[PDB]
Amino acid sequence: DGARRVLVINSGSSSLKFQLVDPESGVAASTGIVERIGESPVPDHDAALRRAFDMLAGDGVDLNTAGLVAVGHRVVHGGNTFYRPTVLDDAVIARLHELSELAPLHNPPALLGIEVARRLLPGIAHVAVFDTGFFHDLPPAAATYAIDRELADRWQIRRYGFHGTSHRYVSEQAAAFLDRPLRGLKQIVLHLGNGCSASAIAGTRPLDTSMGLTPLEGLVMGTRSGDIDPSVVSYLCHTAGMGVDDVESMLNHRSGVVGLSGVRDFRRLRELIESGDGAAQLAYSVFTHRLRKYIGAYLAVLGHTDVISFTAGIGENDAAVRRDAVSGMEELGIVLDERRNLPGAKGARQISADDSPITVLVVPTNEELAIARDCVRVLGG
Amino acid sequence: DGARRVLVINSGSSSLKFQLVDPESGVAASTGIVERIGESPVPDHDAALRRAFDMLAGDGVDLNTAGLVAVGHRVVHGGNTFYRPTVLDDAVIARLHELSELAPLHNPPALLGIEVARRLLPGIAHVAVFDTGFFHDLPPAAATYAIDRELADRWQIRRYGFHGTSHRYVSEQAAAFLDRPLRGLKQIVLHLGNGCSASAIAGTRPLDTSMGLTPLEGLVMGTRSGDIDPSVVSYLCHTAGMGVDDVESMLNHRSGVVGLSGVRDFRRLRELIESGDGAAQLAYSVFTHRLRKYIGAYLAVLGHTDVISFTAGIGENDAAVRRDAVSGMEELGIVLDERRNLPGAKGARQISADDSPITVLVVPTNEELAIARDCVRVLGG
Ligand SMILES: [Mn+2]
Ligand SMILES: [Mn+2]
Repeated sequence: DGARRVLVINSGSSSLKFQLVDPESGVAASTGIVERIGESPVPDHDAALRRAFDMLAGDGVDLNTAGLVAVGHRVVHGGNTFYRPTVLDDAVIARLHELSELAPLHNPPALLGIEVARRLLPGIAHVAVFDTGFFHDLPPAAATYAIDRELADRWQIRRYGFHGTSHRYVSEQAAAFLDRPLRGLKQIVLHLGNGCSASAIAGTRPLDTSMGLTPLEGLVMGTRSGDIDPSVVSYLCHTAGMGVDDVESMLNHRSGVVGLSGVRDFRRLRELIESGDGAAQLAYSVFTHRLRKYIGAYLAVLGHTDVISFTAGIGENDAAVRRDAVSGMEELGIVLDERRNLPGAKGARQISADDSPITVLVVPTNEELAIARDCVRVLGG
Repeated sequence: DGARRVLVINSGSSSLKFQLVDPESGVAASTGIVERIGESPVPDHDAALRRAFDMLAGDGVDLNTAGLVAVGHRVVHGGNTFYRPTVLDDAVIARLHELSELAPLHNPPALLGIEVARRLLPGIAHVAVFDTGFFHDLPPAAATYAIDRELADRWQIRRYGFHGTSHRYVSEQAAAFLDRPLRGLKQIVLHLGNGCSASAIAGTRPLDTSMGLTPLEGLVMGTRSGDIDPSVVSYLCHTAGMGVDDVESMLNHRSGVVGLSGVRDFRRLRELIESGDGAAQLAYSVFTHRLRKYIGAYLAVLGHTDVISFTAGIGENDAAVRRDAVSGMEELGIVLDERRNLPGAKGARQISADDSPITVLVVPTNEELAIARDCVRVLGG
């Protein structure tokens, strides 16, 4: 057809995800992942993108015949410098390198992705979309940690927040599903995927969110601790023969659900629980307790809440998680309906009972589509 | 009279507080503080207790003529080893020394207090009461952090919780004020003093509390950060030329309200706010936002909440804090009455409106009295 398309890239430490997608229709011509980078047949990100071109081809796509208008790059951390979708050039990239102590785990891979893509696809505009952007204007009372002001301002320490593309997109789609204007709505979004984060949103403006300086803070996640006394770092440095980097690494990769149960995948977790694994049930109960607290905390932040929406891989599919996250909260205005909450369902949908004072939905997220539409917009429309 | 009395000691790094108190009547024959220890006329804790005997004398007390039956010692951290009031001897003390990496800031001073007191008052039983004790049996889902299980179990890492004496005592006094059995009540207690912590309590059993491995976690406090991404430690070690101990120290002493405003005392803070100090208003708003979240989180933990009680130096006296902590929560069941919430009031009292689905009280805490009654009990009654 005469349809235009964006190639959306999510470049991680050892993986590269891509989707070629039509921003007007939302259809994805092709999608895939290149894994096990630099361990194996794909030693670097240059090979990974070349390998992705093969995958696109053997899947029937020809990039010249496809209406390619831009390349979107997911960058986790924009600091206080980049919050809007940003057209990439050499100067911008130099400024991005200044963010790498704020995001030493998550940002450097995205920048490798950008270098490779701009070289192998120099014919088209490249755009960065930042996971922190939606949250740049959090209220000061929520964005500011209670630490020494001088040091916080000097090293740009604040609650940045992440999954900003998902939280924003889901908040818009919840408004659309309810057929009510976004500007008049107060809502909570629960993005429960590999990373897990919650947000409280009034109209178009977020009021709070669970991730922090980095994507470690907040909810229990697949491999991340979420909330824990920062004293654990000093404690382990003093007792367990660990340096600060060993502790940070453990909190990011050996914690969360995998730290408590030995698995990171929630389907695997449910199998373990059903076979009587005590550690798996504990891990699930720790996850669920943390999640319930954040829902409560955000009902209090908002004061009035119209809708709570579950999203991402767990939120979209795990009926038990959703049941256990809001059970016993009838007196707080939340009532779930068992039929509406059934597993295997697709599409934006109501899972609350009809008379629930607060509406509860599942609203599938589509970060790639939202990033494709951001790219299209910033390039003149 | 024929009245018996306990000398309750709270020994800190640079201070020693004491109160001589009648456990049956609750009257305090004498109370005071010895300050600026080892900086000055009182270089060590041996001098501080001798100096406290002077203070007791010049205030009209004679310890032999006073009915002294025990000495109570406040110990912050009991780990997993001590949770009930514990009669002190040399063996117990040896085991307490094993807790000093869990509590390097708070415990060592208490142990100096114990050594001095047992030497200068060898005629009577000495008892330790632990700030962690009330929380020893938190549910596993609340007590367990989502980190590597092996390492957590090896180094005894869990949510311990503190102000346990206050939370328990206030929960009992709230039941007494409402004339309803404790066992049937679900409640939240907000101990807002120098340290600040919240608890959620079902009957006689706590379900969660805001302090953690150490007294740093949770609410914003006078000089403590409360909740912050643990990544801040690694971040500052990598950027700001700080070691892990410098960061820990900053979070404990140069953070909270003093970190954001330059003052730690809430009366001073209110003066600054009233004169138009922007930093003081920000500090207050950060404190208040954190507090509102914990109230919300704990309403969700409990599912049904009968009563919320404010206590300690701020909770008992700062009407603005209490107003701002629960305003705009009518839809969550909380309605405050302006007349009932007036400053300067004394005694256990209702601050909610009559028709508030959830009752809100101020319930003055008396940790010394509760510790005196614990000492009396464990020594045969
Ligand atoms: Mn995703
Ligand atoms: Mn106190």
